[PDB]
Amino acid sequence: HAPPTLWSRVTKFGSGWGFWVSPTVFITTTHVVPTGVKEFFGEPLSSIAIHQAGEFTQFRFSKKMRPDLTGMVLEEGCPEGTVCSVLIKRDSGELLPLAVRMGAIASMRIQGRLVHGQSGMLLTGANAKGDLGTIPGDCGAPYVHKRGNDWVVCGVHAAATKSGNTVVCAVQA
Ligand SMILES: *[C@@H](O)[C@@H]1CCC(=O)NCCn2cc(nn2)C[C@H](NC(=O)OCc2ccccc2)C(=O)N[C@@H](CC2CCCCC2)C(=O)N1
Repeated sequence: HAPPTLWSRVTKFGSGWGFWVSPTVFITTTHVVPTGVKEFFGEPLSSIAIHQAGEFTQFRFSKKMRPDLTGMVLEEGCPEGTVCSVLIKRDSGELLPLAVRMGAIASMRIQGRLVHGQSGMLLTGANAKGDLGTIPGDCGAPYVHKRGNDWVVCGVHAAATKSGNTVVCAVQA
């Protein structure tokens, strides 16, 4: 199970969520980012290094924003067949992890936008029956997996079919 400190990195952002990889690095899905703003988390644009492509957005803040956190490994997707957890939070603070089996990393077009991403299949047998990943507010949620005693983040939720049975996370190139 993703531990409490890992969930504490999942942060409401724009029209979805993002995730603190370290005290200075925040990741999210590009389409959830607010536009026309002068700051993120109170920090001026001039103090943030932005790197975004293919629906993956990274912010690197000049100041330590979340010094409570260790830096963890961010990878460009994961090996095919990895089971990830998508760390979906809801507005109440309820935690709703979504288990997904990952498939190929590829560049694909979704609603006319380039997504550099990794597809995956919802695991019906590892999830409670109910709309995880299939509402706009769930985009940006991180895809994580445990490697040894360490958690790795490898993408951010970007897309899913109507049913939610097939998902895509954006990945950092
Ligand atoms: C977070 O903003 C959204 C999470 C997905 C979601 O809520 N899905 C349920 C509703 N829905 C959306 C779509 N269809 N149903 C459109 C699109 N999904 C899609 O194209 O699936 C087919 C598919 C094709 C190839 C590979 C995998 C699946 C989708 O999810 N769109 C996405 C917004 C776009 C915005 C512009 C950049 C890329 C994502 C979305 O609704 N995400």
